[PDB]
Amino acid sequence: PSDKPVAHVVANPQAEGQLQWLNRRANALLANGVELRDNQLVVPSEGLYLIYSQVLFKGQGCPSTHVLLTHTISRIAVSYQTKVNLLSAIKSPCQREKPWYEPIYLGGVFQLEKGDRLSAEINRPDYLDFAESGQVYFGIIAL
Amino acid sequence: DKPVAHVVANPQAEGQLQWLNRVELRDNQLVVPSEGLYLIYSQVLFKGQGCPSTHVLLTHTISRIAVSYQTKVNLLSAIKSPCAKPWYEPIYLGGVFQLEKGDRLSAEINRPDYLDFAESGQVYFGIIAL
Amino acid sequence: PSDKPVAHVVANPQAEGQLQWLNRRANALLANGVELRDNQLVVPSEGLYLIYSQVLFKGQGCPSHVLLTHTISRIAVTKVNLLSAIKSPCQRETPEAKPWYEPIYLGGVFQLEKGDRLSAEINRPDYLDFAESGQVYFGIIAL
Ligand SMILES: O=C1NC[C@@H]2CN(c3ncc(-c4ccc5nc6n(c5n4)[C@@H]4CN(Cc5ccccc54)C6)cn3)CCN12
Repeated sequence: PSDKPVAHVVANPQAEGQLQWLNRRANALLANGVELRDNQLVVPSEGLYLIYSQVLFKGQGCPSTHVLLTHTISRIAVSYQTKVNLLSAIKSPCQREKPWYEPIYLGGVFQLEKGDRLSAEINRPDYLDFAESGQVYFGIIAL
Repeated sequence: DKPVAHVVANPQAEGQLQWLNRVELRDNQLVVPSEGLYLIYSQVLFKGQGCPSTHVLLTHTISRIAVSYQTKVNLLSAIKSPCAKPWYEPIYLGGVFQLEKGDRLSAEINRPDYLDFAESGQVYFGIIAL
Repeated sequence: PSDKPVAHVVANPQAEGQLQWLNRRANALLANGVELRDNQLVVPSEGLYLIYSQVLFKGQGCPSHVLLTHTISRIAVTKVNLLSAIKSPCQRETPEAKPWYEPIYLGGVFQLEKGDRLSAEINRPDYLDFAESGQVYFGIIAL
């Protein structure tokens, strides 16, 4: 077996106007020290980690406004109070004004320390999509 | 020491997403050889000559067929809407999953008619035991 | 633990009119042999690597034919193009200039040799976006 800290949390299809992460679901886990505290993954030990996250946005008809969709994975060091962007993307789904779909996939390898908190956050949770399993997730893998 | 797999799409097998190896590849699916944590990853590239009048949806999904629960369950999935000039749309999936010995894994798309076999190093699917 | 070569370099927000990669920054790294020489990642050993890169373009409106390119190339010790994308953000010209956003992600698995130099390059660095960290990056992961 592997003693490697790993985590794969999935979005709750019933957290009104927010992106709430869960481990107590099928095909989602927290293992070898990784904790999910206040919607954030707590790094159990210093090392290199693969951080990833995907969100799927969907909008029934192109809204009557230019819409900005952001997805950001942040790092809050043990002492820090707020985010420090690790990976971030911003997409404009609506050029003009049929349902649109926009997935955002962030991933990279980062050096993390003992007790750092990682958060995957979006600006528009009103456009999230949970109509199918495995479309919205956040995870980490120690190398 | 640790089971690994990296299969690529067959360019010469047009109209379907068929995987080719260099873990077993049985009936277009990766068979997990032992219980453990695995990194599952995949990428597909779509391409189309302009936009048709009938709306289009492009999906890519990695599924699991558990040794107790014989039904396909979604592990990772994404959906993109690409719509007289051509377009290109990649979809990439990856995550860490606890798998059991004998689990079948299948990366699948809905529209193989829009696949881009032209990009070799871009249509792939693999697993890495941690 | 992991002896596998990994790299995650980020664009310098200060560097005007160019896409300059940095490792000497917080939440950016070079590990297990990967070097950053003359804006290029030097592959330390033969093997299969995941090559990933993201750039974010932003422009204040659509004036009267923009082409935005992003390309990853390998220079052997034999110059080759690995991944490339070209986007036209203004597929309609604003006749109130609303800002457009165009992210380009390139990624693939490639067999590389020891001493290969990898470069992630764009044609229009005047449209780059440095409003927040984590938006522009280039990295490799040995498999
Ligand atoms: O603990 C250990 N030890 C062994 C294993 C190695 N290792 C590892 N291997 C392969 C890959 C990879 C290979 C091919 C992909 N194709 C995509 N991915 C792959 N990961 C995703 C998802 N997507 C984009 C992307 C971008 C950046 C990072 C990820 C990814 C497509 C990522 N990590 C680091 C962790 N490990």
